[PDB]
Parts: sequence; structure tokens; C-alpha cells
Amino acid sequence: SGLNIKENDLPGIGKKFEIETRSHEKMTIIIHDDGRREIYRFNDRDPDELLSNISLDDSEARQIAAILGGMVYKPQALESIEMAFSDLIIEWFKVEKGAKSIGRTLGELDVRQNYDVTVIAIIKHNQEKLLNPGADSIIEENDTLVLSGERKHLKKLIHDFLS
Amino acid sequence: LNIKENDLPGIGKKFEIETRSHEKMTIIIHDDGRREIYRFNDRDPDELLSNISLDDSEARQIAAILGGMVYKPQALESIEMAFSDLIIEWFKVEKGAKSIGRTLGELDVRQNYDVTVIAIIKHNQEKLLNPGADSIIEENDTLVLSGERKHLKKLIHDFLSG
Ligand SMILES: Nc1ncnc2c1ncn2[C@@H]1O[C@@H]2COP(=O)(O)O[C@H]3[C@@H](O)[C@H](n4cnc5c(N)ncnc54)O[C@@H]3COP(=O)(O)O[C@H]2[C@H]1O
Repeated sequence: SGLNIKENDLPGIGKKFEIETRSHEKMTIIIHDDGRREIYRFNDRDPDELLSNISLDDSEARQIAAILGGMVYKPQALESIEMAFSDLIIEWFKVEKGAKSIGRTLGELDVRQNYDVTVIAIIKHNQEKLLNPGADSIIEENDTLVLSGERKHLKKLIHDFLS
Repeated sequence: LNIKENDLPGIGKKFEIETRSHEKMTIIIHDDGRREIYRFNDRDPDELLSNISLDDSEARQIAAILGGMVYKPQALESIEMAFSDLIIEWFKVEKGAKSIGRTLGELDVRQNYDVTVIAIIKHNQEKLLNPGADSIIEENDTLVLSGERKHLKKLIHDFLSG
């Protein structure tokens, strides 16, 4: 996966965070017990070469975090559901005991056609990651469904086949 | 800890930060969530020590470390992490895209490309929460795709691009 972050506990000192971004840029963060934050910027091709170091206290680290975390200025046009589609909701629902969908596939239910709920991915009982479920995907008990739709439409599907 | 904030019209806003130890850094925050950080010398503002480019996910995850906060992933982010090779990509159709004019049903995406369209931002900024088979695709439509790496690359090459 992306954004590798290694966390080591330095005994008597604090926590060390070795970070490598998606842009293959190195960066190390130290968090001392007293709350001090230390940041190290290393070369992209040479981990030995230190390009920058900075020491901050807890209060200072927060004021920078609040800026970097979009809490002082929220990025307007984010490409997330919460930012773009206000009324869109994703729910991770498990097929309960007395359900009426246990057995039949998605092409045999027409959920997107009937409930306006689109299934994105499925975690079945044997933890087999199902990337993009199709019309010929069987639905067993204890399977986890990653759904997409409106609050009203999701509850309708839950009330019927899911729960 | 002194902080100066200026407006960046059409880009976002920048944050110039100077510490008590005269260590200076500037945070550029784009509206699309892109972060750009630049480290400057204690006396020479022309000297660029180091820099790093982050997105919204990376910035909020680093900020969670800097601050005493807990990182809470967005809905799409949680999906991508959970399902290893499941890629969620937002694409906007090109000039002469073959998909333009056709509907999702006519193209038959999830059966021929194994790709699920989660949501669509239509040109006129109309939110299409649940794209069905009768959902028409025109130019400048922002589609939220949900498929494997191999599958997405052919879907754009065949219909979305141009
Ligand atoms: N938002 C969208 N995302 C991706 N592809 C889209 C789409 N809207 C239309 N299509 C394409 O057009 C066909 C129309 O399916 P429809 O939604 O009428 O009817 C669907 C639906 O009622 C049901 N179905 C199967 N898988 C589903 C899923 N993951 N989520 C929801 N419904 C599903 O079975 C039919 C599946 O047809 P199939 O996938 O062979 O073929 C689909 C698909 O290839």
C-alpha cells in the first residue's frame, strides 16, 4: 500500500516515526516524552544526508498540525465523498442471521435497479477480498458488504434483505 | 511561534511560519488538498533547505502525529486500505471520449471491465449519488471509478480518454 510509516519506541526517549510518502520522500518524526517534536528531512536518494532538522514543543507542533491538517484552512475542492457528495453514505454491513438475501446473487436481486444501492466490495466469511462484485456474485451469511447510497435507500435495503 | 497567513486566489492559502529559534517554513495548501512544505534558512530566505509534497491523506496523517490527534480515514480511504488492490479513482472524460453520449448501461462497464462507478459529478455540478444503467455520460463528467489497477487502465483507454 501507499504512505509507509514505521513506528519504533525508543526506550526512555519516546516514539520514532520513519515516514516515506507516495512521492518517495523520506522524513523522520520524533516524539519525546516531554512532548517535544523533532522533524528530520533526508535526501530522496540518500538517507544519510540530512537536509533539515527542526525542534518544536507540544503547543508549537499542534499549531502546525492544525494548519497541515486542514483545520485552520479546509481545502475547498477535495475529492472525497464527504466534501463533494453531501448526501452520499457508505456503510459496511454484515448479512445477519434471518436475512432474505442469503443465497441469491446481485443479478438475481437488481439492488442498484430496485434500491439505488451500489455494492463496491465484499468481505466474505473466509476473508476473501472481493474487488468489484458482479451480477454473478453469491451472497452468503456473515459476508460484509461495502454499500453506497442514500440514508433512506440504505435503510430500505437493510430493512428488507440485509437484516 | 509567529504565523503569517496570506490568500492565494485560485490556489488556496499559504502559511509562513517562523519559530523562536528563527527556523522558518512555509506551508502551501491547495484547495484540492495538495500540501507543499518548504524549509528555509534561519537568516537567508533565498536558501531552500528541504521540501516535501503531500496530498490530503498524507498531510492529515502527518498532522495527526505532530499534534496529539488521532487520524480518522475518510470513507473512500478506508476502502482502499482494506481492499489491497482495489483502486478508487476520480476521472473526468476527455475531448472526444467514446463514452460521451452513451449511458452506463449501453457501455456495460461492470461486466466488460469489472469496474463499478460509485458516483458522478455531472458537468453542471449536479450530484449523481447512485449512477444506474440509465445514467448518461457527457463531456466534463467526473466519474468515481472502483476497480483493479489493470481494469481501470483499459476503461479509460477505451472510452474515457480521447
Ligand atoms: N453505476 C454503474 N457501475 C458499473 N457498471 C454499470 C453502472 N451502471 C450500469 N453499468 C453497466 O450496465 C449494466 C446495467 O446494470 P443495471 O444497473 O441495470 O443492473 C445491475 C444490478 O441491478 C445488478 N448488480 C450486479 N452487480 C451489482 C453491484 N455490485 N451493485 C449493484 N447492483 C448490481 O445486476 C445488474 C448488473 O449488470 P452488469 O454488471 O452485468 O452490467 C451493468 C454494468 O456493466
